[PDB]
Amino acid sequence: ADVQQKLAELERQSGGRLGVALINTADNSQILYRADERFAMCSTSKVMAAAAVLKKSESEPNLLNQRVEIKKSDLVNYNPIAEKHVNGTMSLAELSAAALQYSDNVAMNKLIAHVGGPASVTAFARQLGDETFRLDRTEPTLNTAIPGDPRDTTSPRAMAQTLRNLTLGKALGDSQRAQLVTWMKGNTTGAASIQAGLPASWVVGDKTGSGGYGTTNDIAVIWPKDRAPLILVTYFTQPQPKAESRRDVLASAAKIVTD
Repeated sequence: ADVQQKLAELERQSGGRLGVALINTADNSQILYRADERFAMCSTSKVMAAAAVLKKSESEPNLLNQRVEIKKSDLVNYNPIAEKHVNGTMSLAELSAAALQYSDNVAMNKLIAHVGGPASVTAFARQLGDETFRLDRTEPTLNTAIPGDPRDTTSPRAMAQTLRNLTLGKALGDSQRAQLVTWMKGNTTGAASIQAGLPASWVVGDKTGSGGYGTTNDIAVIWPKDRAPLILVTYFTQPQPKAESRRDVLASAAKIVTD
């Protein structure tokens, strides 16, 4: 399924292409909708960049305190935090939090550069057992989200499995996993997306993304009241280049799959 039918109806009503992966860790069950198709990740890829820096810090303890200069030349399209720090430095921890909690695109680029570019982020994903994830480009061009373009895409299934590994599994050390979960729980950008489709009492750590073709994304680790945690990936993209974002569609998907 009944849930499948409802997701299909939502997708049809919405006029776009919807990809959903829910992992219920209570019974290791999955709800999948277009879960093996590729979707542009947009800013949801920031989780993998931050995770790659956190993994690095397991062998370089002082790494998150390392200072990175922010210059005017670094500014891109959306720099809500970095623009306050031009001509100064931010720590890698501060950059990670900015990327994850405010979707700062300078912060993302600094994380990408630190670990050695998009192919290094991708190689990190491969190390985790994710052979689907691919980060090709830096900010801001990784958000073009052109249909049929595999650059900077992943599938809902792969991203849910990987997100499970990062936040609930052992991909990262204890301290690094906690830090990632803490950052994602402090996200400021997700209240209208998956969270808006869940009960108020549930706890969510998520990363949103949006981009060209009205791409509207959210990936979340969810702690329902008195239940085992869930992983939910909701990817949505639309046919028209200038389509508007549809965060409501992600909230609706979230409600359908958690009902």
